Amino acid sequence: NARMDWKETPEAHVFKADLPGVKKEEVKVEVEDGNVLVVSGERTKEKEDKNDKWHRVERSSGKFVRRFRLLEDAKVEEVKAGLENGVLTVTVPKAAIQISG
Amino acid sequence: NARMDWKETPEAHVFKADLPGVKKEEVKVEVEDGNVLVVSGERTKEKEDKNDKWHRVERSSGKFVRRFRLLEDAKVEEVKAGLENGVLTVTVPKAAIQISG
Amino acid sequence: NARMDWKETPEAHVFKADLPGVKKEEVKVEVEDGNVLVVSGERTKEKEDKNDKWHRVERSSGKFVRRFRLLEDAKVEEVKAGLENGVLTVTVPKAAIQISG
Amino acid sequence: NARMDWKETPEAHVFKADLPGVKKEEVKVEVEDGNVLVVSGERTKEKEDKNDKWHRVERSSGKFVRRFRLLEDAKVEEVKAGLENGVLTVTVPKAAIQISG
Amino acid sequence: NARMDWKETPEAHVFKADLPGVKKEEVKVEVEDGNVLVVSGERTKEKEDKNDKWHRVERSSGKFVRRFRLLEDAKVEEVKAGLENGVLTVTVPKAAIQISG
Amino acid sequence: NARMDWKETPEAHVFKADLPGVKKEEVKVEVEDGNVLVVSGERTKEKEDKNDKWHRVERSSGKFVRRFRLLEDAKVEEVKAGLENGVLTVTVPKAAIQISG
Amino acid sequence: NARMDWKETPEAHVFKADLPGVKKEEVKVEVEDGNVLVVSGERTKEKEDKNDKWHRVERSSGKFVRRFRLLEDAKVEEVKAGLENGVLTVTVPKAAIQISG
Amino acid sequence: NARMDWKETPEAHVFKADLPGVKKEEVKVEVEDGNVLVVSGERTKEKEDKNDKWHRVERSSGKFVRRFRLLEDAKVEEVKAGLENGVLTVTVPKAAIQISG
Amino acid sequence: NARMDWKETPEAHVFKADLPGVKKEEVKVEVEDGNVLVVSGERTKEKEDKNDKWHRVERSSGKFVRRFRLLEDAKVEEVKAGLENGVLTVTVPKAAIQISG
Amino acid sequence: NARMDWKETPEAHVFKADLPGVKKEEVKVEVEDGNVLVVSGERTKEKEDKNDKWHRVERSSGKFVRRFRLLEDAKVEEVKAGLENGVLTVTVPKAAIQISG
Amino acid sequence: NARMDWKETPEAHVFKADLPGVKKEEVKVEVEDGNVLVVSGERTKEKEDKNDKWHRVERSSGKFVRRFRLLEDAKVEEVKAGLENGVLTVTVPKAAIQISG
Amino acid sequence: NARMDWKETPEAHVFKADLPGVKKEEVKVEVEDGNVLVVSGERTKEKEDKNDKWHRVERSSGKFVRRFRLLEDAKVEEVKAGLENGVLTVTVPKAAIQISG
Repeated sequence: NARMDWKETPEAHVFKADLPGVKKEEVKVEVEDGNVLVVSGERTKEKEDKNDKWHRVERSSGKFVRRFRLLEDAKVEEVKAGLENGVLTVTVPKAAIQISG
Repeated sequence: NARMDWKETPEAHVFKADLPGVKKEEVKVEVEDGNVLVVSGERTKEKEDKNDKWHRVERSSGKFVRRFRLLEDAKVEEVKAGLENGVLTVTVPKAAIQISG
Repeated sequence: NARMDWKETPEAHVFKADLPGVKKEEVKVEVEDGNVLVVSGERTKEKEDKNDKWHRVERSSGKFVRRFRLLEDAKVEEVKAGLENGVLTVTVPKAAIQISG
Repeated sequence: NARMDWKETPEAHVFKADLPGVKKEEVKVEVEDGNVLVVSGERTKEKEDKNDKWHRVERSSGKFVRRFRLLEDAKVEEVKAGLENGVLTVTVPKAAIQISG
Repeated sequence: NARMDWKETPEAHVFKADLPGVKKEEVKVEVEDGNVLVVSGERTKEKEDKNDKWHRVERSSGKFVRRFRLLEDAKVEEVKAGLENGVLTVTVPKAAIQISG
Repeated sequence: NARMDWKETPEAHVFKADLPGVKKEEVKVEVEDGNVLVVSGERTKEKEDKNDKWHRVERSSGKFVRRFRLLEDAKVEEVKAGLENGVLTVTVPKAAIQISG
Repeated sequence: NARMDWKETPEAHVFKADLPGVKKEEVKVEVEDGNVLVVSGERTKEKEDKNDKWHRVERSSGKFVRRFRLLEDAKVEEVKAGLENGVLTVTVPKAAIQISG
Repeated sequence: NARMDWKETPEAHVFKADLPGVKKEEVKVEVEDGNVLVVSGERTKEKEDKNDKWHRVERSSGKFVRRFRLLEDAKVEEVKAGLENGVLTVTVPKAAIQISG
Repeated sequence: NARMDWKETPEAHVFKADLPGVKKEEVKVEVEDGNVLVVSGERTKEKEDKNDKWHRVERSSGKFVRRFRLLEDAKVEEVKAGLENGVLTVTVPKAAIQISG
Repeated sequence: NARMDWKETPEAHVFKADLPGVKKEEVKVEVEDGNVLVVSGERTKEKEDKNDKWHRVERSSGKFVRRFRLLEDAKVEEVKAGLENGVLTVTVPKAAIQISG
Repeated sequence: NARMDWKETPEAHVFKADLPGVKKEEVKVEVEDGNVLVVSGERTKEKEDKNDKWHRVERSSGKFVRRFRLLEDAKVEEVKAGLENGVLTVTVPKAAIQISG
Repeated sequence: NARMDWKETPEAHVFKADLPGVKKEEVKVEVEDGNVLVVSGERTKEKEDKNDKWHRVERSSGKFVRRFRLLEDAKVEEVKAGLENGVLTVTVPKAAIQISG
């Protein structure tokens, strides 16, 4: 329910999470024990027409929690998190031989 | 792989598609052969530079194609397509036995 | 799991269902969404008392549900349903070449 | 073709067999070597309209023989066997510690 | 024993069947219930030298029957069928949304 | 995959190959390294135009290669090769104990 | 959760059960229908520091019941059961040819 | 196979091991290479005499070895080891974000 | 190494064992605990030409022991055992319902 | 399945076959096509009477066929075949580098 | 294509790589980010007789890259690498609890 | 497992074998039974001392044996064997149809 990427540019650690149709009130980005990024949530039920006929349902998301061990304790007040076009983004600012023989 | 739901309302058949990270300029919504809904586009890979370092990669990228066969009598000229929060929505407007023994 | 046969006569489509041990008060035969035959009911489990002792149990019990899509032009008001000897029967009334080259 | 249950109430041994659509002339309940209940048979071909179109056929029963070893020699004249609603029923009348160490 | 292709050019439906070493007296192309093409047959035994030694035998064809549901009732007198170079050929003559959001 | 049989007559070793839809201009019959029969060619794919529509495709196309090792003493200069009705034929001309106890 | 051994010395039947970290108030040794030894129980939750961090947990025991059919009705008042070093012990006191042809 | 848990308290890392039927004289607790906890010993097989008869054998016997890597800064001289009720315990003393974007 | 059959004629229990190339000094038929027939042995090494070339070896027999529980204690002095044509033979002399309901 | 060994002596190629329970009148030893040793026969099934009762059946019965290709120069007229103790024997009479670097 | 061993003697880290038939101009030993040994290469095509007949080819090596994380930053000028008898060798010079209870 | 190639030149059959880390004193090249090339030897394991520590082991050691059947007419007395760079080389000196239809 949350395929994620983790990239380390020289300037910061950038995490991406595919969370299509999720609202910020349903996602949570926290930091634990100084160096553990935590991403969790649960896409709400679509308050769509009760009585509709469901021909096919592939999109089936649920609760989930993910954790990553940062290489260095993060300055929590500098961590940025944005949700856009179904993608959550968490940015964490960082501080030849010769053969013969 | 674009996940899609197919629901039916009294007024129309509604299709949903998870397309996180896709801008409306990368998605195409059409009707082929007169009655085949075709949802396609590309989830562009952010190749970037070699200065970067990847610690985890789970998100997919590339081309996606989805086809549904609409009714021979569907408001093909009235199909709407909306894209918000990584979710695409296509609206296709529509034209007790008593046991013996 | 209720086993069902689907045969077609010049006059109607006939459905058969093995429902051993089911009284007609436990079976329901309907037509949903205008053209979907729905056969459902329950094969009640004879729980009994603890004085009893079971040496073998192979027979199933519980709920069963079966759906067939009838023709958009079927005598929906003329569907009959009979139950005898553990078999349910539903009657849905209906509205050479030469080689060479 | 003959899922069966065997229950032992204090009063007798009760066997059940799902034989939907079977006629008594097609089933046989015998007793062998004093303590062996034997159930066998074969559902006859439905002498239904020769020429019918078979859309779907799940109900496919054939010949079969089953045997159970009774705990005590049975009084064959007291054994009752009835067929109803596709279910064959054969009734056979019968005659803390302390831890420490 | 009869790998087949089905192509629909604007002018007609063209079926191909690999029937190597088969003679027209062994193949049959019929039409059933107005819209069902039927191809069947059985390659005859090669009346070759009785007593020959069979080192290796891969070519092992047998009886077979195939059916296709035509999109429209075919005019049986217009259906052409030819056998040549092991290939049977049956020809059947026929008669952008702008994304909001 | 070209299916081939290998039979032996008092006069010669006979090879058969199913090559439906192959013209004699697309098949090659040779003898390599002095004693290796090589049957090869191509089953050309009828690509055609985009106006067409494919409903079924089971027939293969492309290159095929088959090799058999003949006898060090075989009429290599007398090998014949015939092609008819999708079947290729290659003719390679050829140069009781009583139990005791 | 209760690997057990059953040894029959001439003097008695000896059963062993690995029940590490289990307290007698959590294990039960009973005798049913005269000749059926029954061993059951459930290791209690370690009332250890609520809040501890669990790095690795392999020891994961739960509820269980085991039964053995004694060769002879046991004198229940003579059955001894002791728990020591994680091992439950239940003691039940008991009362050539020539070839040629 | 000795099952072990690894928990961490504010004061120390605690290890547990199921060792039913093992006397403290058969268990060894050490620290190798300066920081590797090594728990090993043997669960002696009670071979006995041939007068005996085995009806069931599920309990294992033989040698067991377990290794955990402690911290380069752990009270290696303050490690305690207790054994009671078939369970070994080793005590190794120790030295939200906003979404928007 | 000893495929065996066990037949019970009214007169006796007859066991057969395929022991090709085995000599009586290599087979053993015993009786244990009054009612347990025991067949064991081991085909000796063929004292054939040391230095021979072994192209193919399928016949590969070894040690084996088999036991059967007789229905009645056998009179050991009456048990006959003969070896002939690779077959060991051990002979042990012995002493409808109505449906309706 | 008749198990056979194939050994070679300076004087001849020797074949062995396990044929327990087979009389020399049921075995046939021949040489087909001039150089193919053919060992065949039948291990007759002792059907017997219905008075009998089978408790175990592991021995096979029926036809067996074995073929070995002898040398184009083998004493085909001098092949012997012996049968004893369930084993068939067929005797087919026969017509250091120094590492540089 | 490069099975490797890594041994740590007190004096240094010794890596071995089976690179049969490889020339030093085809192998590369580098050091990255201070503590990462890297071994890569590709055995060249044997400039042997173009036209030769290949009966059997098992030796099939290709491109490859391997990396190991050294325990300590290596002094690159002290790293020795020799190729001999198909084996690459890379040498990297380095700088009881009493049970209570 | 010694990987070997078998190529044929107009002058001889050439065999190659990957034998990294094997000195010519550990390899043996012979011709058994008059026409069987036998390449064998041992890849000695460098057991060493306990002061050492192994972090990775992928290279194999032990005995290896390879056999190829040469021609009944091969220069058995002219076979050469060279060993260089972990590769062993053994040199064994050697003594269009028009399609009708």
